[PDB]
Amino acid sequence: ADREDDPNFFKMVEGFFDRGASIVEDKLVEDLKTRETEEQKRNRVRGILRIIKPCNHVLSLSFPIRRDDGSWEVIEGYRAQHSQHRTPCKGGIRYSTDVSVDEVKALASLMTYKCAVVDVPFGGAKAGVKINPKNYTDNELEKITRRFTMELAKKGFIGPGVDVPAPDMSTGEREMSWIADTYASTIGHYDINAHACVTGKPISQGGIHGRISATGRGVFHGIENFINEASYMSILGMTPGFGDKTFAVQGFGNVGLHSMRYLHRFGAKCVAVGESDGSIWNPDGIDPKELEDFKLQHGTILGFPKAKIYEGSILEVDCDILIPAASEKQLTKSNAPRVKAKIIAEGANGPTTPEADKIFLERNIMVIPDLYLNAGGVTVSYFEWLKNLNHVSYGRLTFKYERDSNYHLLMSVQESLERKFGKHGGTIPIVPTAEFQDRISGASEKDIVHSGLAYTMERSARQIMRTAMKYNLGLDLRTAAYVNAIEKVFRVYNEAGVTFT
Amino acid sequence: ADREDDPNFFKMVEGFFDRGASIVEDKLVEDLKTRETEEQKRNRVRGILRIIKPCNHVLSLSFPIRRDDGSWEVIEGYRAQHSQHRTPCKGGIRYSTDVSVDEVKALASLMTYKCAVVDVPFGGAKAGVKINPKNYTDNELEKITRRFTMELAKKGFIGPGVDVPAPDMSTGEREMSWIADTYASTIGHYDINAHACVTGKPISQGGIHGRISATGRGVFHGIENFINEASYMSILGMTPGFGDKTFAVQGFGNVGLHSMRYLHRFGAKCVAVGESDGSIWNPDGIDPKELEDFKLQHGTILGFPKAKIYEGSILEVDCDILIPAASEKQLTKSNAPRVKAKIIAEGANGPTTPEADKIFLERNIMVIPDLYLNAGGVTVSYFEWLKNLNHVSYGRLTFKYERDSNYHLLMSVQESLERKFGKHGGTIPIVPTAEFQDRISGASEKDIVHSGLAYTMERSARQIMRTAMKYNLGLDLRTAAYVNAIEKVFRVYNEAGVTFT
Amino acid sequence: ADREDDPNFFKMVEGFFDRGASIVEDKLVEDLKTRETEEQKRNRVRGILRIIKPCNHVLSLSFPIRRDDGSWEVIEGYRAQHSQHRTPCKGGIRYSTDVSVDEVKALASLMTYKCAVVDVPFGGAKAGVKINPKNYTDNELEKITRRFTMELAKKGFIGPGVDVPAPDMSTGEREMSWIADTYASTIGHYDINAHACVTGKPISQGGIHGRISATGRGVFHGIENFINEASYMSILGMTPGFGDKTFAVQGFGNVGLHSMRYLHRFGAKCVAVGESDGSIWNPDGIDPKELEDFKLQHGTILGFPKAKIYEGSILEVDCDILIPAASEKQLTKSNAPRVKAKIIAEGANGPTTPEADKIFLERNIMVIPDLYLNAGGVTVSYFEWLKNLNHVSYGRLTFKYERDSNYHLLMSVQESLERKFGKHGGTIPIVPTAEFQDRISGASEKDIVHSGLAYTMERSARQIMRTAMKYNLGLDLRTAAYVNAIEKVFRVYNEAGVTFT
Ligand SMILES: NC(=O)C1=CN([C@@H]2O[C@H](COP(=O)(O)OP(=O)(O)OC[C@H]3O[C@@H](n4cnc5c(N)ncnc54)[C@H](O)[C@@H]3O)[C@@H](O)[C@H]2O)C=CC1
Ligand SMILES: NC(=O)C1=CN([C@@H]2O[C@H](COP(=O)(O)OP(=O)(O)OC[C@H]3O[C@@H](n4cnc5c(N)ncnc54)[C@H](O)[C@@H]3O)[C@@H](O)[C@H]2O)C=CC1
Ligand SMILES: NC(=O)C1=CN([C@@H]2O[C@H](COP(=O)(O)OP(=O)(O)OC[C@H]3O[C@@H](n4cnc5c(N)ncnc54)[C@H](O)[C@@H]3O)[C@@H](O)[C@H]2O)C=CC1
Ligand SMILES: NC(=O)C1=CN([C@@H]2O[C@H](COP(=O)(O)OP(=O)(O)OC[C@H]3O[C@@H](n4cnc5c(N)ncnc54)[C@H](O)[C@@H]3O)[C@@H](O)[C@H]2O)C=CC1
Ligand SMILES: NC(=O)C1=CN([C@@H]2O[C@H](COP(=O)(O)OP(=O)(O)OC[C@H]3O[C@@H](n4cnc5c(N)ncnc54)[C@H](O)[C@@H]3O)[C@@H](O)[C@H]2O)C=CC1
Ligand SMILES: NC(=O)C1=CN([C@@H]2O[C@H](COP(=O)(O)OP(=O)(O)OC[C@H]3O[C@@H](n4cnc5c(N)ncnc54)[C@H](O)[C@@H]3O)[C@@H](O)[C@H]2O)C=CC1
Ligand SMILES: Nc1nc2c(ncn2[C@@H]2O[C@H](COP(=O)(O)OP(=O)(O)OP(=O)(O)O)[C@@H](O)[C@H]2O)c(=O)[nH]1
Ligand SMILES: Nc1nc2c(ncn2[C@@H]2O[C@H](COP(=O)(O)OP(=O)(O)OP(=O)(O)O)[C@@H](O)[C@H]2O)c(=O)[nH]1
Ligand SMILES: Nc1nc2c(ncn2[C@@H]2O[C@H](COP(=O)(O)OP(=O)(O)OP(=O)(O)O)[C@@H](O)[C@H]2O)c(=O)[nH]1
Ligand SMILES: N[C@@H](CCC(=O)O)C(=O)O
Ligand SMILES: N[C@@H](CCC(=O)O)C(=O)O
Ligand SMILES: N[C@@H](CCC(=O)O)C(=O)O
Repeated sequence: ADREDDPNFFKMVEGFFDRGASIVEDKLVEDLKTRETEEQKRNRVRGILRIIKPCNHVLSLSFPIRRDDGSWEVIEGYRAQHSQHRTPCKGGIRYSTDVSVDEVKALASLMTYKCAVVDVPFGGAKAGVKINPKNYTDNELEKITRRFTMELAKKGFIGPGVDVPAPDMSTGEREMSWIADTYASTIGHYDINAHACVTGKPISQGGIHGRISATGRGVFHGIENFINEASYMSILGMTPGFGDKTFAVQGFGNVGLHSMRYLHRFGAKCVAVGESDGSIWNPDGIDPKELEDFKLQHGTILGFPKAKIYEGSILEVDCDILIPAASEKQLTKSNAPRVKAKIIAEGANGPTTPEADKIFLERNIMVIPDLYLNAGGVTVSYFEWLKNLNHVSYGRLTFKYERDSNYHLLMSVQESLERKFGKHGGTIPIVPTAEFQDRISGASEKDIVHSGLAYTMERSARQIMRTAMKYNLGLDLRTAAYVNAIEKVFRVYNEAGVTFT
Repeated sequence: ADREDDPNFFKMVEGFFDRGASIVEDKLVEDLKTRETEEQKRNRVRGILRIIKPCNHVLSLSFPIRRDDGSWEVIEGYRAQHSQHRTPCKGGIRYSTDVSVDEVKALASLMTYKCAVVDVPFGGAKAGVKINPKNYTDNELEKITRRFTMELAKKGFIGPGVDVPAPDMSTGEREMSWIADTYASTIGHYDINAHACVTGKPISQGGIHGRISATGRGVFHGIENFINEASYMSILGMTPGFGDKTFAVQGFGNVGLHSMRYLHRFGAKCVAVGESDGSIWNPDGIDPKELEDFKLQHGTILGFPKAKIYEGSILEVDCDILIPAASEKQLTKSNAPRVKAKIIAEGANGPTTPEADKIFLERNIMVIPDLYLNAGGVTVSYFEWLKNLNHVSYGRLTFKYERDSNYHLLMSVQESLERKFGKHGGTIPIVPTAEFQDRISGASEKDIVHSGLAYTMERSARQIMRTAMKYNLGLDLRTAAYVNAIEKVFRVYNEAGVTFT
Repeated sequence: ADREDDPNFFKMVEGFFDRGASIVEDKLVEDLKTRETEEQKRNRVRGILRIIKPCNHVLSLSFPIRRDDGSWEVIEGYRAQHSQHRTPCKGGIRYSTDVSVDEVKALASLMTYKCAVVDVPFGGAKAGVKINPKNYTDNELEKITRRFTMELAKKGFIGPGVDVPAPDMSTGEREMSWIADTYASTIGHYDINAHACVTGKPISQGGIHGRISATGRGVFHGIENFINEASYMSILGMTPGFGDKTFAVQGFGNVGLHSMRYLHRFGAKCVAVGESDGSIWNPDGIDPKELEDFKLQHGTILGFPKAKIYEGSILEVDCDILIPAASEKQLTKSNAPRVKAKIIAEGANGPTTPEADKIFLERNIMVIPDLYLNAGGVTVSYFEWLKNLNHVSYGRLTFKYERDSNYHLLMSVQESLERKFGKHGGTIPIVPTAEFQDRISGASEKDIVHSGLAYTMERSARQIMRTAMKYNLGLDLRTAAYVNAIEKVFRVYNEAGVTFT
C-alpha cells in the first residue's frame, strides 16, 4: 500500500461511477420518455443511480476452523453483493489479509459494471477470506473454504440462481472444486443445477475449457482491439500491431502468466515480470514457458537464469505495455508520473487510482480500464455457468451433423458445377480448406470459449470506442466503459417499477 | 354484448369441441390398437374426451386492496386451469368487468387447444381480474396485480413449472413486469427459473424480442398461408396475394395495432379501425404509424384527421378481411348476415359465436379460427419461456462461429474451384449475397422469434388444411383445428394410464 | 454521545466478556475432565471463548423505498447474528440514526448472553434500520419494515427456526405486526409456525399477554430481588424494601413507562422522567398514569402540570434508583462521578460504559447489569414464541379441570373430616380462599407470563448472587452475570465437537 494516494477502494470505484453518471445523466434523461417530462426525469435518474452505486448486501463472517495443530482459530470472511438487477450475482473469492469489507464492497461493485461492459447477465458480487493462504496447510485451506461455503450458502450468498462465486487472488480450481462439492453434497443436494453454483471449476468437476487462461486471453484481445486502431495509436505515437512491442506484467498469477503467454505468442516481448517478492528483467525477452517452469520448480520467479533481478519498481520498467496483474491501488499519484510506458492494460481489479488516471490522461498514456480488459474472466465463467445449466459438453449433439451437412453442402456446389460443365469439363472437387477441415464438424467447447470470448471482447471494445468518440473522452476509456455500464444497468431499473412497492 | 345470440362462453367453446370430437371419434377408435377392440375403444375415447372438455381447476379470489384514497376495496379475480396434460399451464391475464368465471373457464380451454394447434407444450389456462382498469390509478393497478400474483402463487396458480401467465385485454408488459418481480422477490426467491413464471415480460426483465407484436405478426402469417392458396381463394372469389386487399380491424390493442401494421406493410390496406368508443373510416387507406401516433397523443382513434368517423358497425364495413381484435362474442346470429366481407381473421379469442359460423359457412365466408390465428401470442411466449430457461440471449454462444464457419465454408468452395481452374482461370471470389451477409453469423433472438413463429404458423396451417381436405370440412377451418387439437391432446391421455389410480 | 468516554460499542461488550472470561477460565479448565489434561484444557477453553465473542453473521442492507412524495430513498439496515449455539437467534429491531454495524454487532452479542442469563434457548441477534422514524409517514414506515423483512427473510435473517426479531427503540407492536404479515403472506406461506418468526406481536396477531410491559415488569422484579437482600442493602446504606425509595427513569419508552408503572405501584416514587428533549421533576412524586396521559395528548413529557422542567442531567437527579431506559453509553467516565444515586437499574441495553462501572464500583453504587435486568423482554418473547408453536391460548385445554379437580380435591379433605367427625362434629366446609378462587381453574396466559417471568427473574438473580458471592465480586453484578452467561454458552460448544469438521 502507498500512503500519499491510498484512497478508499469502494469510494475510488464510486468515483469512477460518479464520473460516468454525469456524462450520460443528460442522455438518460433524454431517452426516458415519460409523461413527467421535467427535472422529474433527472431526479428519477439521480435516484436510480443512487440506488445502483451502493452494495445491496454484505455478509460478514467470523467462523471457527480447527487448525492442523488441534488448536482453534477464527476466520474472518466477507461477501458483498453489489447489485441484483441480474440474478445470480457473480464475482470471485479472494484470499488475502488485505481483505476488508471496503475492498470486497469495491470489487463487488466492479463486478456489477464489469458484467455490464461485456453483457454478462449477472449482478456484481465478491468475497474475501482474510487469511494469508501461504500460512495454512492445504488441509486447513480445504476446511476453511468448505466451511466458508456453508456459512455463505446458509445465508443465501451462494447458489446457482442467487450468487455464483469464482476464483481470484490466491484461489483457483482447487478452491472452486471444494465450493461445488460442499454445496453439491450438502444444501444443494436435490439441486439439479447444483454444480452451477461456482465457476472456475476443474474441467472434471463441470468447469469449462480455457477458463483458467480466459482472463489472460481476454487481456490479449483487449489490448489488441485498441493497439490495432491507429486512431488511438496515432495518439500514443506507436505503431499499430503487436509485432514490435515490449511489455511488463506485475504479478505472475492466473492473469499474469496467461497475459504473458498470449502476448509472447501473438507478437510482443516480455521484458520484466513482477511478484510480491521482487521483479526479474531482460530487455532481450523472457519466455513464459521457461519462467513458469522455473516458478513451478522453485516457487519464485527471482533468480531466473535468463533474466537479471530488477532493482526498482516493476511498474516503472521501460516498455510499451504495462500489465498490472497484482492487487489493486498499485499506480498512484506518486509513482504514476514515472511509468515511462505508453499502454496500461489493467488485468488486475482497479490497480490504478483516480489520481493516477489524471496523470496518465495528461501524459497521453492509454489506460485500458479494468472493467473491459479482465472481463474475460467473468465471460468464460458465464459460459461455464451455461454449460452447467445445459448439462452437455458443448457441440456434442451436432458434431456429426454440421459435419455431414457441410460435406453435403459442398457436394451440392460440386454436383451443380459438374451438372453444368458435363463430362468434358472434368470432375470438380469441392473440398474444405485446411482451416475448414478443423471446423468441419462445428463448434467444440474449446472453440466456443475462444470465439465466444473473442466476439465480446471485440464487441464490447467497439461499444467503448463508440462512446469514447461520442462523448469525446479520447484516451479516457475508463469513463467510457462506466458510461456503458451505468447505461445498461440503469436500463433494467427504469423499466421495472424499480422495487416491489 | 348481443341479446339474440349471447351464448355461454364456456359452452360455446365446448360446442366447437363436441363438433371436433365426433369428427375424429371414428379415427381415435381406429388407431387405438388395444385388445379391448370393441365399441369400448369408443367409450374409453368418449371417456377421455369427457375428461378433456371441462377445466381441471378454477381459483376464485376476493382479495382486498387499499385504493389511493385510503379506502378499502375488494377485488374479484379468477384463474381457470383447463388442462394439465402439459405442465406448465399457459394463458393470459385479462382486466375487464366482463370478466366472469365462465369467460375465464372458456378462454382457458381455448388456450389448451390453441397450444395444441401450434404444438406448444402447455396446458390451457386464463385469468381475469374483474376491474375496469381505466378507473384505477397506476399505483392502484400495481398493488392489484402484485397482490393477485401472490394469491395466485400461494394457491399454485402461477409458477414456472406450474402455470405461466401472460398479457391479454388491458394487460401488457407493465403488468407482466410486476408479476415477475413479486414472484421473483417473494415465493420464487430461490427459484433459478423464477422469472420464467410469466411471459410478455419487458425485454429488460427477461422478455423476448417481438413478443408484443408476435400475436399480430402471427395474425399476418395466418391470413397469408390461406390467402396464398387459390384452392381456398377460388372458393371465396378472390385473388391470391395481399397486394390488392382491403381490411378492417375491430380493436386497436396489441392484436389490432400489430395486425394492422403487418398487413399494411406486406400489402393490403386498412379501411376502418374500431374501438370501444366508435370506429374511423377511409377507403383510401389508413396509415398505422399515423393512427398510432394519434392514439398515443390523444388516447382515442376517434377524430383522426385523415379518416372520418364511421357511421355504424365496424364489423359491417365493406372490405376483404375482417379482423376482430376486440373481446369475444362480437359476430352473432343477428349481425353475421350483414358482414359484407370475405375473410374473417379471428385475432381476438372467440369473437364469433357458433351461430355466426353457421351463417359464414353458408355465405362462403372464410373464418380463420381463433385457435390457429392468434396462436402467435402463445408461440412467442413459449419462446420467451425457453429463453428464461436457457438463461442466454439466443445466438450469443455461436455468432462468431457459424459466421467464421460459413466464411470458411465459402472459402472451401473458392479454393476448390481455383484448385481446379489454375492461375489460368482467374481468382474466383465466393462471397455472401446481401441477404446472406445479414445471416452470416446465424440466428439472433430477433430472427428466431420471426422464423420460429413463421414456421409453425406455416407448419400448423398446413396441418389444418390437410385435415379440412381430409374430412372435407372446406371452409370450416374452426372444426378443422379443433380436430387437430382434440387429437394431439387425446394422445397424451391415451398413452398415460390417464390418471393416478 | 459523550466525547471523553465514547468507546466502541461491540468492544465495550467484549470488555465485559473478557472480564468474565478470565474469572471462570480456571473453573472451565477445571470441570473439563478430558484426556488432554494440561494447559490444553486452557487453550481449547481459550479457543472456544475466542469463537464465542465475535458475531457469526452480519447482514448489511441498502434497499430502496418509494417515499410518499413519489421520490426514491435508499435505506441502510443491518442485522448481526452473534451466536447460534441456540437456534433460533433472538433480538430486536431498532430504528435510529445511531444505528451502525458496531452498535448492532454489540446489541446482538448482548442478546446472546442476556438469553444465557435467564435461560432462554436463543442465540443473540439484533438489527437496526438507520432511519429517524419521526421523519417518515406511517405508510413509509410500513413499506420500510415490510421491505426490510423481505431482504432479511431472503438472506436467512428471520425465520421461526432461524432468527426471531422483536421490538426495540422506536419499534413496537405495529412494526412487529407488519413483520409477521409479510413473512406469513410471502416466504413463510406454507410455514405452520410462520407467525412465530417475530415476537412483540399484537395480541390479535399471535402476541402474548403482557409482552409490552414485560421488559419493565422484569425491571421491577430485578431491582426487587436485590433491594430485598439486606446483604447488598447493608453495602449501599439503604433500607430493604421498596416502600420508601425514590427513583428516576431516563427515557419514557416501553422500558421506561412500564418500569415506572411497576415501581410506582409496588412501592417507590418517581422523582424525574427523561426524554430526548429534556426531563421533568417533582420530589413529591410523579404519577405514571397522569404523565402517560400527558404524553399521549401532547407527544412530550415536557411541561407536565404537576412537575418541574428539570435543569440539568436526568442521570444526576438526586434519588435512590436510577433507571436508564434510553439508548446506550449514557453514563460515562465524566458524568458517572456525579450520579448521587445508589442503585442503577440498567433497563436500556448497555447504558453504562466500563469506565462508569469502575467509578460506580468505587463509589459503592450498585449497577444491576443490563444482561439480567431487561431480560424480561426476551423472556416474555420466549413465551410468545412457544405460544405460537403450541398454537393454543395457554390454559384453555385444562381450565375446567384443574378447576373441577381442585373442587374435588377440596371435597376429599372435607368428606374425610366429616367421615371422621360424624354428625357429632358438624359439617366442615372446605372452601378456596379469595386468593385461590382466582387460581381455582389454573394457569391463564396472563398468569403464566407473570409467574413464568417472576420465576426466572428470581431463579436467575439467585444464580448471579451465588456467583457474586462465590468469586467475591461484591457489587460487580455485571461481571457476575457474564460469568454465568459465558459458562452456559460454553457448555454447549464444549459438548459438541464445536464445528462442522
Ligand atoms: N432476469 C431474468 O429474467 C433471468 C433470465 N436470464 C436470461 O439471461 C439472458 C439475459 O440477457 P439479456 O440482458 O436479456 O440480453 P442483451 O444483453 O442482448 O440485452 C437486451 C436487453 O437487455 C438490456 N441490456 C443490454 N445489455 C445489458 C446488460 N449487460 N446487462 C443487463 N441488461 C442489459 C437492455 O434493456 C436490452 O434491451 C436472457 O436469456 C434471460 O432470459 C438469466 C437470469 C435471470
Ligand atoms: N483467476 C481469475 O480468473 C481472475 C483474476 N483477476 C484479477 O487479477 C488480479 C490478480 O488475480 P490473479 O492473477 O488470479 O491472482 P494470483 O493469486 O493467481 O497471482 C498473484 C501472484 O502475484 C504476486 N502478487 C500479489 N500481489 C502483488 C503485489 N501488490 N505486488 C507484486 N506482486 C504481487 C503474488 O506473490 C502472487 O504470487 C486481481 O485483480 C483479480 O481480481 C481478473 C479476472 C479473473
Ligand atoms: N459432475 C458434473 O459437473 C458433470 C455434469 N455435466 C454438466 O456439463 C458440464 C460438463 O460437460 P461434460 O459432459 O463433462 O464434457 P465432455 O463430454 O467433453 O467430457 C468431460 C471431461 O471430463 C471427462 N469425462 C468425459 N465423460 C465423463 C463421464 N461420463 N464421467 C466423468 N468424466 C467424464 C472427460 O475426460 C473430459 O475431459 C458441467 O457443467 C455439468 O453440470 C456433464 C458432465 C460433468
Ligand atoms: N396480447 C396477446 O397475447 C394476444 C391477445 N388475444 C386476444 O385479442 C383480443 C385483444 O386483446 P389484446 O390485443 O391482447 O390487448 P388490448 O386490451 O390492448 O386490446 C383491446 C382493444 O380492443 C378495444 N375494445 C374493447 N372492447 C371492444 C368492443 N366491444 N368493440 C370494439 N373494440 C373494443 C379496446 O378498447 C382496445 O381497442 C383479446 O380478446 C385477446 O384474448 C389473442 C392471442 C394473443
Ligand atoms: N423493546 C424491549 O422489549 C426492550 C428494550 N431494551 C432497550 O431499552 C432501551 C429503550 O427502551 P425501548 O424498548 O426502546 O422503548 P422506546 O424506544 O420507546 O424508548 C425510547 C425513549 O427514550 C427517549 N430517548 C432515546 N434516546 C434517549 C437519550 N439519549 N436520552 C434521553 N432519552 C432518550 C426516546 O425519545 C423515547 O422517549 C433500549 O436500550 C432498548 O434496546 C432492552 C430490554 C427490553
Ligand atoms: N395461525 C394463525 O395465524 C392464527 C391462529 N392463531 C394461533 O394460536 C395462537 C394464539 O392463541 P389465541 O387462540 O389467539 O388466544 P385467545 O383465544 O385467548 O384470544 C384472546 C381473546 O380474543 C377472542 N378470540 C378467541 N379466539 C380468537 C380468534 N381465533 N381470533 C380472534 N379473536 C379470538 C376471544 O374472545 C379470546 O378471549 C398463535 O400461536 C397462533 O399461531 C392466533 C393468531 C392467528
Ligand atoms: N497455467 C498454464 N496453462 C497452460 C500452459 N500452456 C498451456 N496452458 C493451458 O492449456 C489449456 C489448453 O491448451 P491447448 O490444448 O494447447 O489449447 P490453447 O487454448 O490453444 O492453448 P493456450 O493458447 O496457451 O491457452 C489452456 O487453458 C491454457 O491455459 C502453461 O504453460 N501454463
Ligand atoms: N408500436 C410500434 N412499434 C414499432 C413500430 N415499428 C417498429 N416497431 C418495433 O420494432 C419491433 C421490430 O422491429 P424491427 O427490429 O425494425 O424489425 P424489421 O424486420 O425491420 O421490421 P418490423 O418487425 O416490422 O418492425 C416491433 O416489435 C416493435 O416493437 C411502429 O410503427 N409502431
Ligand atoms: N401501556 C399500558 N399498559 C397497561 C396499562 N394498564 C394495564 N396495562 C396492561 O394490562 C395488564 C392488566 O393489568 P392489571 O389490571 O393490573 O392486572 P394484572 O395483569 O394481574 O397486573 P397486576 O394486577 O399488577 O398483577 C397490565 O399488567 C399491563 O400489561 C396502562 O395504563 N398502560
Ligand atoms: N474474480 C474474477 C472473475 C470472477 C468470475 O469469473 O465470476 C473477476 O473479478 O473478474
Ligand atoms: N393471452 C394470449 C397470450 C397467451 C400467452 O402468450 O400465454 C392468448 O390467449 O393467446
Ligand atoms: N429488544 C429487546 C427484546 C428482544 C426480544 O424480546 O427478542 C432486548 O434486546 O432485550
